[PDB]
Amino acid sequence: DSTDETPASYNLAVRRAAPAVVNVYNRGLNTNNQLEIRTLGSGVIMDQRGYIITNKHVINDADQIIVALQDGRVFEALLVGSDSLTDLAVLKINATGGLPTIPINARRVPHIGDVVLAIGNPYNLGQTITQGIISATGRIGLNPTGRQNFLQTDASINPGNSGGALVNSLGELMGINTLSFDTPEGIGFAIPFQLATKIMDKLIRD
Amino acid sequence: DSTDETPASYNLAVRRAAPAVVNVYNRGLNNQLEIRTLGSGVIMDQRGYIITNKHVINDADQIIVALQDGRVFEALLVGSDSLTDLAVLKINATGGLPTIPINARRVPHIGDVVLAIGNPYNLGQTITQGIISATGRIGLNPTGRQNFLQTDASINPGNSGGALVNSLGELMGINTLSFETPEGIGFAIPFQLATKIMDKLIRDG
Amino acid sequence: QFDSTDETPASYNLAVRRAAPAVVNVYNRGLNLEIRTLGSGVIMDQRGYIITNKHVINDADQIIVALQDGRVFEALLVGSDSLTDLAVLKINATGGLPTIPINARRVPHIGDVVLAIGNPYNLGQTITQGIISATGRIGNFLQTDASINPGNSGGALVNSLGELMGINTLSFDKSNDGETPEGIGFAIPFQLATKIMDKLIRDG
Repeated sequence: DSTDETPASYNLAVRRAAPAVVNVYNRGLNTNNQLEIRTLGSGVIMDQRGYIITNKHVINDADQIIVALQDGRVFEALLVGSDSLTDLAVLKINATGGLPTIPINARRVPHIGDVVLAIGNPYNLGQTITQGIISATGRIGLNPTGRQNFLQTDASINPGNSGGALVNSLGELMGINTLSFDTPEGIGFAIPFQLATKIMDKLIRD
Repeated sequence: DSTDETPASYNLAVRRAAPAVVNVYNRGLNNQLEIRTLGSGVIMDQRGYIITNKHVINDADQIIVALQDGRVFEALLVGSDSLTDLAVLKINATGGLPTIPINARRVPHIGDVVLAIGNPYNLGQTITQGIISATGRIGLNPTGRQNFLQTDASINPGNSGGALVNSLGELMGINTLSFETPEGIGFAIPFQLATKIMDKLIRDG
Repeated sequence: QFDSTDETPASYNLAVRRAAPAVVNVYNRGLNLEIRTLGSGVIMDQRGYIITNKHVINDADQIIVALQDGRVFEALLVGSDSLTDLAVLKINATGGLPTIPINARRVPHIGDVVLAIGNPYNLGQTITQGIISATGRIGNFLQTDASINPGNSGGALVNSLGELMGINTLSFDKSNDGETPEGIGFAIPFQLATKIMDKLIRDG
């Protein structure tokens, strides 16, 4: 009997990284004052100060930006500033009790073939974990993405996953999910965590 | 001279669980039998009781069950529950039956590797790999329920009533009809819930 | 938190480094000069023979093959098989080529982790991961839920050791109720593929 064996699992990665991936809500204003949900995506808490990376397209033209953590807290987020060049954006929240932060190993080098998990909020179903591998680590020549430094992955990505996290089996941030190529299957992209940290730092000081 | 490096494989879980997952066919009369809908099913014990999805065997004149070893039986409807979309069948076989491995003490964790086992598009038994994406929801959500297993192991029509197992072959849940163009978003009833439902059908009906 | 600095990430990078250098981008060019169709191919042996998709190279004026190391060659068509959708190309072997690892005594098992290697949508070589979903599919075929897209045809399906399991063909296309099938692709088993190649080489 298997009663004593151990099921293969990436649960250790989920427990390490998941608590820091938040649900981002873009609220508009209904014709018939009250606020409705225009768009929604994911986001990631980078440090204790309360900074959060997310997608620009998710927060554009937002009357109110709402951020929901997996522990049930809900904050209103301030727009720190977006990047027109890399499609990122940085939010800020004012929390009292301390925050969960995404693990970051600045010395880790993502390799093609590494198992990765996508973490986000597809179709507003609640936080979801999907599993894939890094399919590519940037491109040298000209290619359909127009950029040379995108991580590609086949971890399923859907509307709502944008601005969310892509971690490896250790729960270390590999990148930030963007958009999914659209009848394609298992083709998604992420901004490398190195580049994302630089863009954030810049948007924060500036 | 030739070394014994072995490739990563979830074949152990397949050899353990797969034999107990069956292709379920629903027959109709045109005055000659023919297939109307098909799906998957799971053999729960030696007596020959099988779990499948209710909608798969709705209004069926003859239910047929095909095992992976090539045996084919006629099955009898024992009961059905609309609330949980679960149905139970019964087959009478001479030899022994392959039963799905169950560990009532195992608890499904988010991130566990899982295999979906069923008969998609009637291609024969297919096995696809993914992980547990979620183990239910506390809040109100678009599925309308609070106890669905969500998995990103590919689920297609014909997978309903089939088995979601872990890397050990242990039943985690029963796959149900999955969810404009979503990718890697499927659902299953938790195995604990399913078993309880089945027992009620067998005796109560 | 915790220090994962010395922990090791689960990875199939060993398989990539072994098999990927031998999976090339195939381009069907036509006069108009331009690119008409494109797929993938696999370098089998040092003689410069490559397996690919019959539909990728059909009605081609100039077949081009592109290795990942930057080299680009002009391939000649050795012959194609009507029955199996496999085609064989031949390039200049001078200079040494990367070859796909082959273990002729390895038996694919249902549940084996496999990696597909090809050129989906001309994004550049892409690696996807799945498992052997089934064997001996007659419509012999390996089935796999390693994501396949247009461009993957004629590319490689290899296990975690990087050994060749089969050559990718097309996906499943039949929509039951106006829906899109997911994680269903097929591949000519590596045993059969080798025989087809040998026979096409021999018949040419």
